[PDB]
Amino acid sequence: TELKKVVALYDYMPMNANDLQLRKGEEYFILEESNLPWWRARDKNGQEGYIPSNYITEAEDSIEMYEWYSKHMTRSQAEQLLEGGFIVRDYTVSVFAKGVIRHYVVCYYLAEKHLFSTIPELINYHQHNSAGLISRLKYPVSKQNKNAPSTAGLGYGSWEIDPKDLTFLKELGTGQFGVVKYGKWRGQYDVAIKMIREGSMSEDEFIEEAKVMMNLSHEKLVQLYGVCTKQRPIFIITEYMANGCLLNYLREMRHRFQTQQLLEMCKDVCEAMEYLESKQFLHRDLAARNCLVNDQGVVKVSDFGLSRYVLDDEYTSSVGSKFPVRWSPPEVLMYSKFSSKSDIWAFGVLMWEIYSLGKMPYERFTNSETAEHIAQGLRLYRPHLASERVYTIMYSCWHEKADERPSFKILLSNILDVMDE
Amino acid sequence: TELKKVVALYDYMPMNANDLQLRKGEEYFILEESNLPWWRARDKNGQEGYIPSNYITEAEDSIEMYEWYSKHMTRSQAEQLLEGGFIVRDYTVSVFAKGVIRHYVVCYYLAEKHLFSTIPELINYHQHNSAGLISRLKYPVSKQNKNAPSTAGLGYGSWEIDPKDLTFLKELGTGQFGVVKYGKWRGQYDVAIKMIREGSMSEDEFIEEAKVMMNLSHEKLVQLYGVCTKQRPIFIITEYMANGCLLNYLREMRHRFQTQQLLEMCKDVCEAMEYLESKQFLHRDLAARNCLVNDQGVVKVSDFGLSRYVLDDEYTSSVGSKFPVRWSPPEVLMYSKFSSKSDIWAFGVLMWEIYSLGKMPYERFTNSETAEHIAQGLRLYRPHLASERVYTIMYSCWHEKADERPSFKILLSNILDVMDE
Ligand SMILES: [Au+]
Ligand SMILES: [Au+]
Ligand SMILES: [Au+]
Ligand SMILES: [Au+]
Repeated sequence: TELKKVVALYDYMPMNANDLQLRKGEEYFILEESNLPWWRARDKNGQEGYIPSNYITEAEDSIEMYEWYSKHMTRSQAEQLLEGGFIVRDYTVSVFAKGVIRHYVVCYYLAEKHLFSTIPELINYHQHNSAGLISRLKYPVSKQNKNAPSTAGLGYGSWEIDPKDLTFLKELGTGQFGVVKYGKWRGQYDVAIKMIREGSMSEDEFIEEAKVMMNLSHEKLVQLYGVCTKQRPIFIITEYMANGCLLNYLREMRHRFQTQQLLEMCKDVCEAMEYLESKQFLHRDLAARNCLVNDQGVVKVSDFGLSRYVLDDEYTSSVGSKFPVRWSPPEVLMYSKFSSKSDIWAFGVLMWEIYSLGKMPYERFTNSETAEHIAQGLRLYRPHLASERVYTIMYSCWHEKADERPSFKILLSNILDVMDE
Repeated sequence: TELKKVVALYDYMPMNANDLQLRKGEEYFILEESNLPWWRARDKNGQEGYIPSNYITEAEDSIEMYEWYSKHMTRSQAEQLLEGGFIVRDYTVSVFAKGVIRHYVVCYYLAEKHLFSTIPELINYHQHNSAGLISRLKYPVSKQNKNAPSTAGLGYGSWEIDPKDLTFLKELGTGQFGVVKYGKWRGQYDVAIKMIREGSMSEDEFIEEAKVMMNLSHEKLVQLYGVCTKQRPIFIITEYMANGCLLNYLREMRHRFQTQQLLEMCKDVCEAMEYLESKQFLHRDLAARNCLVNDQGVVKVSDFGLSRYVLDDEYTSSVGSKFPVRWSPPEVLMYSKFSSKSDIWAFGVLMWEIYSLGKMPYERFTNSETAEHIAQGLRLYRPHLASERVYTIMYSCWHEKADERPSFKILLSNILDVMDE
């Protein structure tokens, strides 16, 4: 069929009339191959004759041809011969530097790569050369709504909020302590203002401890901006969450999210609970009703610690008619022993709330019924939207022994893990 | 001591008179650090005030700052947002391509490298960018005396050599068969011309088998160019070796080489013996006296097979007074059984010759004495210039059992191995 092509490695002047002249670099076609050291070839012009089979290589870009390459010339010999002057040998690329020689083994690639000290250096490189990537880095992707974080206070050193700077724009809700209205502070920044009905809380004890809660800053943690004592009944001012509480969101705003966003809702809360855990600050009543959702769908936890200052015994007492029994572990129901682990238990139930899109935990049971059955070993079943792995996480929160339950550090790790899928 | 420097990740307008204005990208100096969410900072202008500690990063080029970076935005979310448009996330570089997204894990380096299909591609790349190498490839190293290989014949299809084309330039030596003169063929190419005294060889048998030896081409193999029958006594024409035989070179040309070049002398011969082995062609009398050295110090083997056609019984007979007893294994001395293994044995002795700079093997002993002692188990001691590893190689050639001796393939491998050091 087709003729085998070769390249002349060396010049060859014909020694007689049988010979064909070879010119280095030029290409020739074999008419007759053989174990013999002479082959019958054809010039690129059509001229024919015999050429030394050792003076030629095979068809595509072989190696003996180019400048550098030096077969089996030892490392020592290559060093004697050898800024940036190089050669390749049996592979290995040897280079002269300042005087010294650097050797790089070729396995086609060296072995190592560009060793950048920082990510920005890496990015700067591939913005100039694709060097192995699918395309040169050309355009960094945007974030239409960047949004700055929350400041621990509305300016430095201001717990007191002057209601002259508060414009009551819209009523939004009606929390357990009073009417939650929405407004701008100094007619610029959005702020949620929560009325506290008199008698609801022991103001003196609460407000003094709000000073601490002020200095609790975290991106997934509904920022407490301040309070006002002059205007009574009082008013705690907090970060504005445009989509209201998570429970109502899970139930009445289902068109606003996909089931693949649920795990992220858990992650958001978990990041927040890790923070409160690190500050050894117990939330005391973690539940979907106490998480809020902002304009961008981010879930943040609110009303953390707030139950310590509720005067209504029916909320505080573990035997009370409105106590969060359905979110409470056995140790809280039996001996009112709150701890990080009680928050973790609550989180498990909160995870369940999220994945059942806001269904009431143990909805068939009474609070005392739930208490008894939990204590026996009744655990919330897997919601349909929760995968085996996700359920394993929320279930771990419900271990009857407190110290055997994960930490929010651990849970956060586990959640980011399945998010990968 | 020195003030801690930071960069503003976001703008911050002062909300009151305690606050210091932050401008994204600009740098600020901390006067007071703290677990509190507000830090006391200093403008690059000297202005002071409090800034949100969450609005700033630490001193050197952190990460949240640049365009791309997106913290913990899952692979799926990054895909929805995302030719060559990119972002970096927790690391991983995600890139848009044509539409599809390619993900590269950053461990700072990706994981892989430029994957070239050929060495010439590799070299072409680093000639433009040093990309991790000590310097960009700039200048390929030279080879002053390149020199073309040997052609199996002086032109295609010419065993017969017309002595009218031969210019007898200089006498050189005086081989066992006759005077070796040096000359140019057609007053151009250098050629060695070896006179064959009449009666020395059985010409008819030899010359006919020289036709085969003609088509034995190898770079470390003294090329047999041709013969002439018309002029008698005859004349075999061969490749010209300017430095004569290796034995005399090892003894009288010691100023011309270093001991580090010895292993290369062995390698050269071994490459040649591998070739003759592959062509199942026995050398029959391998020894330093039968190797030649060219102008560039390269050692090549000559007179291969030639002993089959020597008429003098005292050379051929294993009991003869001039038989190569000192280079012969037991099986050759006892039963005249030549094979590849007999050549390997000879090579071992040749290695010894080289590393004792041409000393006579068993010089104290007579040929019959050597024969007896070899047969008992006397082996040549390690010469001082031979390392333990080199000696191990030449020693392997001397195993009393033939089939237990290495092949020239194996030996070649072993020699290139210690050459590395
Ligand atoms: Au107020
Ligand atoms: Au149930
Ligand atoms: Au002649
Ligand atoms: Au000895």
